[PDB]
Amino acid sequence: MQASQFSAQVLDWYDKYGRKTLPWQIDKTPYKVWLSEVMLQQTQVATVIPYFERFMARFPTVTDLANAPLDEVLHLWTGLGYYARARNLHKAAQQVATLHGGKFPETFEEVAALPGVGRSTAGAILSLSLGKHFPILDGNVKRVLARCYAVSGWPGKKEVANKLWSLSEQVTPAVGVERFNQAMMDLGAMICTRSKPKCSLCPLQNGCIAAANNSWALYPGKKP
Ligand code: SF4
Repeated sequence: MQASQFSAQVLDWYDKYGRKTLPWQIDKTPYKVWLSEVMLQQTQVATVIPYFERFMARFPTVTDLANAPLDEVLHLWTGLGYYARARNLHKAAQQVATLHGGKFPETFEEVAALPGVGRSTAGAILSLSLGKHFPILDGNVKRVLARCYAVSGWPGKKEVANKLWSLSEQVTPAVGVERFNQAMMDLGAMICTRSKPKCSLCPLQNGCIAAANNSWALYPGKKP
């Protein structure tokens, strides 16, 4: 599928069916988007929402989080699992307070330099909170792109990852980047699921190679 067609069909779908009322989407800021992205990395949205609201009430700014004792952060994290995420969250808040005067940095390299924040999470923070023109590539996005364009191979292999990052850059637009990047996460989470994807509900079904061949189980590739 032509990349400009891909982007328009996804945005039209988002306009009518997309999620726009999660707490981190109202009055968005870099701090709220970063916090939600770290919580969502390994945890489902319904479990995260009460933790996100408790963290924003106790720590209204990144400086408040930075100045708090680590044990308090770990106590509030209890139940989210994967506590290396919380240790890195506190260190990244301290780096923003120390290097950036308590205001989130706005360049890709300074955001990716935060502990716990990789290439996709950095692009997510800058695109969703500030409109900057970066793509994302989490597991939801990998699945949609690898099925639509029939990208086989394991994404843990550098050459396969490079191909998926280039495809994501190509289909991600500048106008509407915040809507498109959330829409791709919504599609992978609710429609293009790991088992038995709901192709009849998908705005890419008219050009997707996996749908044409009933071959979604091949994409993305698994580890050998
Ligand atoms: S048509 Fe089916 S396999 Fe293709 S991107 Fe949509 S849900 Fe995934």
